[PDB]
Formats: sequence, C-alpha cells, structure tokens
Amino acid sequence: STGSATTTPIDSLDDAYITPVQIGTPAQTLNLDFDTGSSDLWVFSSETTASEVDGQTIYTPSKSTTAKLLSGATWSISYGDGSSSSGDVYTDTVSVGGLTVTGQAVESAKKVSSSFTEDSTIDGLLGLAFSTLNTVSPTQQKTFFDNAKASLDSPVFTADLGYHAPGTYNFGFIDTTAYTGSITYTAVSTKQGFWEWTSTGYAVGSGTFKSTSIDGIADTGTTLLYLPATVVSAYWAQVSGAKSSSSVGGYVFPCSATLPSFTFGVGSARIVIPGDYIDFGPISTGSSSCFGGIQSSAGIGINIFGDVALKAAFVVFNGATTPTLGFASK
Ligand SMILES: N[C@@H]1CO[C@H](CNC(=O)c2ccc(F)cc2)[C@H]1O
Repeated sequence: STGSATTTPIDSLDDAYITPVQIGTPAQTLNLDFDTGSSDLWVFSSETTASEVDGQTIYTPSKSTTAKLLSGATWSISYGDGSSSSGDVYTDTVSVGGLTVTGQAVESAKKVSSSFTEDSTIDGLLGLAFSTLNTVSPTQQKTFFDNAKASLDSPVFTADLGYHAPGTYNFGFIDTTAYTGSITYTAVSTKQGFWEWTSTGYAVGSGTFKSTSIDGIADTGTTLLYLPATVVSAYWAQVSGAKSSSSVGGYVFPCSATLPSFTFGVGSARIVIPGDYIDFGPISTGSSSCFGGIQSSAGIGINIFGDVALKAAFVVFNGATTPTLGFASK
C-alpha cells in the first residue's frame, strides 16, 4: 500500500504545516501537524476542556462506529517549547492520503496548553518519531507509520515541505519526480527515539565549506534551524546589523537586509537553504526588526534540523530494520 497527502503552511511564515487526516467511521477529517520529533497522535476532541478549544475541529469518538476506548490508557506530553497536552486514548481507523490503519491509537486531549488553544489551525499532532517515545501509559502505543509499515510497498515515508507553498507527505514510496539529482543517505541513531543523524558541516553564503560533525534531529514539527552557537554566530556575522536579542529570544536582523544562504552537508552532498527561507518577518507587527530562522541550540541540549532546513530538501525517512535518512535537492 501507499499514501500521499498534501501538507499546507498554517500561515504566511511557514510556522508549521497541516495535513488532513481521516479519523473514524464515518470519517472525521482533522488537520494535524505531522511531527517527526514526537511519537503521539493526539487530537482536539469532544473531551477537551471547553475553555481550551478556540476554533479547532474536534474528534468526537461517540460519533465513530469504529472507535473503542482503550481501557485505562492515559497520555501526557510536554514538548521542547514548553507546550503540553494530555488525556485518554481511543483506538480507531485512521487514514492519511489513502493509506489506512485500523486500530490506531488516537489520543484524545482533555487538556491542552495555551499555545495549542491559540493556534486555531492545528487540530492535533501526528507523531512520526520512533514509537519508543510514545507517552501512552501503561501500554505504550505505536505511531501511524509504525502500524502501517509492514503493509507499505516500502517501509519509508517522505517529507517534501514547501517554502510559502504546499508540499507533500508520501508513505510507502519514493516519488522520483519530486527531487533533482540523487538522494544521499546517512546513518540514523534511534537511541534517543529521534531521527538523529550527523551533518558533515556547513557554509555561509558563498563562503568555504567547514567540515565539522553536527549531530542533530530531522524534525518536521519544529519551525526553525537550531545549531551550535559557533555556527549560528558565523551565519549572522554576515548580516549587517544582526544581533542576538535576549529580550526577543534570539537573533534578529534589520528587515532591510538581504540574507545569505546556508548550506549543510549530508555526507559528501550539500543542501542549500536560500536566504529568504531564513526570514521569519517582523518581530511584532510594524517592526523593522525581523526574526531569524537560524538560532542557537545552546539552551536546548540538541541540534534541530527543523522546517527551515527540511523544506530546502526532499527528505526520506527510511524505516527499514536499520533506519536511515535521505536528502536530495529539489
Ligand atoms: N514565528 C516565529 C518563527 O518560529 C518561531 C517558533 N515557532 C513557533 O512559535 C510555532 C511553532 C509551531 C506552530 F504551530 C506555531 C508556532 C516563532 O516565534
């Protein structure tokens, strides 16, 4: 089997991407944030505290003839940005772009933190990291990909995120028309439950390539590119007027600036992030200070190749017995 779904930026800055997902019988379509940095499929629901729902589409398990309460199961997750959600669990039929999984754990939110409430466009998350990170207790549950994997033509999914434009998530096949040149594959460590890999280095603009190992995770659920402070300082030093602002919470730059590209290494291959991918616009409405898309990972504990990096590539998440990651230019 295969599946193919379009993923769409939630706003003009590409803060996140949403993908329609069919849950239950008859189908209830919710727009979920596909997140390769977490492993829970959770949704706004009829069980979510009323005051914490503001415009989201909800899943109502009582209206689904295939929903079954997963007796005694609860979940609770806190993300790297401090956001959180928790609730109980149903199993139900879940379809993505024509690919169907029966008995998928659908985690129903009873509580969500304010940032989720405030994002009217995101109806929940669909985790695509390794199932060892799934928070359901007392019986850990599998991700959608994990459940689908054996049925897929090939045990892979791909992320093809657009810049200020829609893109595609494919399951079970590699669309050879969706990228240029070749796909370069690189080793993955699953020890922390992430799609963790090691970049071979970087360049800033037309500068020389610096060979240096950068361990990080491929994370579709994080907006920005978080890298070591040395690397990030080298990037912003090429932008006149750029500075790290403690009050704003990262590097900012004059909105009048032209940003240089940023290149990262995948083995001997190179992925070039165009300068305008690194512009996240005025820090507040009307400001001439703009927020940078490359930020320090120093206060995180891990480097994160988020959407800023991934959207510059066609990315293969290979879930073979020994998982690997593939990157191609596009
Ligand atoms: N606009 C700036 C650029 O990226 C920063 C961090 N990203 C988010 O705050 C964010 C992430 C996911 C989401 F669904 C909504 C917002 C943000 O301050």
